[PDB]
Amino acid sequence: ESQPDPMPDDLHKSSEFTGTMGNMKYLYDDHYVSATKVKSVDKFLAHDLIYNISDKKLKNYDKVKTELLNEDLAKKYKDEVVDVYGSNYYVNCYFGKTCMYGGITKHEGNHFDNGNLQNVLVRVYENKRNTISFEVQTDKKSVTAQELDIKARNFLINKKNLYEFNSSPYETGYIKFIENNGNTFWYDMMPAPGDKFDQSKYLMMYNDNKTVDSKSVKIEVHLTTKNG
Ligand SMILES: [Zn+2]
Repeated sequence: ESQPDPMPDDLHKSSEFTGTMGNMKYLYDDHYVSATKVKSVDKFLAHDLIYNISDKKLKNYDKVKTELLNEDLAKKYKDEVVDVYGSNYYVNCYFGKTCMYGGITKHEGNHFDNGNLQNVLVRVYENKRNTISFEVQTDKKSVTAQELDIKARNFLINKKNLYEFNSSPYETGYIKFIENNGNTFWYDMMPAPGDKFDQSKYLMMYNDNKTVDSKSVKIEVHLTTKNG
């Protein structure tokens, strides 16, 4: 069965977060590792994989380490030709090196024809009303929930100021994936309470490498505002 939906005390509140909200913004605002048709070159811990991947733009890294939930997942992908998409960090990253979690899909067999892109509808609720809906895209048949989440958050940062440097216009926020077998799961879009944001611990949720069928999955973002 599904992860049950958030109960009230399940969700992080931005007002109980007194660190820097730019640290969350930074992770999703035009920020991702993406590499295409790659094979792992190395390992640090038993559950991760290192890839030779350069950032086209700001030439910040040329090796990426992705950590996975378990050793079996690292074994499974070790020698496969894969596509990689995820959110990267430098704070507490050790192995121009950069770190992430999950983000791996096999290359072969995993694309639509004719260079087709698949649109995935994201419906945004604010205080339980459907205010906007937009579409994110992927060329991948089986896509990581991480990658879809990243795309949807990037759009929301720009359109709805989901995150700013100081804090957020929003108190709570979660993203919900509905699979066509009935399976649902969700991620808290807000930082853990306190004065520091731990990026590595935040992104750690993506280490399950959870993938969804792009063509049938639904996405709901549910946000609440500050007062009422
Ligand atoms: Zn591919």
